[PDB]
This record gives sequence, structure tokens and C-alpha cells, in this order.
Amino acid sequence: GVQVETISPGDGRTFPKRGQTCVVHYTGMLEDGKKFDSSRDRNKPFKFMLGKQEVIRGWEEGVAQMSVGQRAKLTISPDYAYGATGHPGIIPPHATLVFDVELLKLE
Ligand SMILES: CC[C@@H]1/C=C(\C)[C@@H](O)[C@H](C)C[C@H](OC)[C@H]2O[C@@](O)(C(=O)C(=O)N3CCCC[C@H]3C(=O)O[C@H](/C(C)=C/[C@@H]3CC[C@@H](O)[C@H](OC)C3)[C@H](C)[C@@H](O)CC1=O)[C@H](C)C[C@@H]2OC
Repeated sequence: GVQVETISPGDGRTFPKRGQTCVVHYTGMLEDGKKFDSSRDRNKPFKFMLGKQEVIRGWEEGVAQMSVGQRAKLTISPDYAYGATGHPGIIPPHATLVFDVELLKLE
């Protein structure tokens, strides 16, 4: 599944609902620590809509647990990420992933 470990607290009140757009910054790394992506390096917040099957299960369920302003470490088992398939040339098969995610606002 997905573990959510808080880095910095959010408001504890405003949680994303199905049909709302989450605006986040994130960094993604493999379990061994190798960074593979960062919206911060891209200098553009990442947007996705909850309930629209847009993101890996670990995100769909992990970000749902966050409130606006919260920064958290999401540790995600391969089955809640890219599984045995992986993501060609980025995510190897059977990868546990770690995301640093900050929920900036809802739209
Ligand atoms: C068509 C291009 C389209 C690309 C964009 C909109 C880009 O602008 C984004 C900024 C994405 C990044 O582009 C540089 C890049 O992000 C990663 O690096 C990454 O950090 C990641 O893991 N993310 C992104 C942040 C949210 C969680 C997760 C994800 O869920 O991503 C989603 C994802 C890949 C879902 C799979 C869909 C197929 C299912 O079969 C599989 O089911 C297991 C899940 C992603 C947002 C898709 O909805 C949309 C796209 O892929 C991926 C390793 C590879 C991906 O590039 C492709």
C-alpha cells in the first residue's frame, strides 16, 4: 500500500475530494535513493484530479490523506506503483518508490 509520513503539517481541515484538482510539488526516488523526477526541478507544480485514475494508487490514496499545506513522504509498494511492469527505462520492475509531496492547494 502507501505509507504517509508527515514532514511538515497541513491545516488538518482541507482534504482533497473526488473531482477536485490537487496542485502539488513532488520529488520521486527509488528505494535505493536514486532520484528520477522533481516538479521543483521542472519549475512547475503538478496537477491531477482525484478520482480520475490519473495517478498510481499510492498517490491516489496517499494524497487523499493529506491536507492543504502538508508535506509528506509517501513510501509506495510496487503494487501501488508500477509493479512487475515498471516504467520503461525510468522505473525498474519491482520498485518500491519514495515521493516527497507537498499539497499546495486545491482547484
Ligand atoms: C502520457 C504522458 C503523461 C505525462 C505527464 C502528464 C507529465 O507532464 C507528468 C509530469 C509525468 C512525468 O513526466 C515527466 C513522469 O512522472 C514520473 O517520473 C513520476 O514521477 C510519477 O511516477 N508520477 C508523476 C507524479 C504523480 C504520480 C506518478 C504518476 O502516477 O504519473 C502518471 C502515470 C505515469 C501513470 C501511469 C499511467 C499508465 C498506468 O498503466 C500506470 O499504472 C501502473 C500509471 C502520469 C502523471 C500520467 O497520468 C500522465 C502521463 O504519463 C513517471 C515515472 C513517468 C512520467 O512520465 C510519463
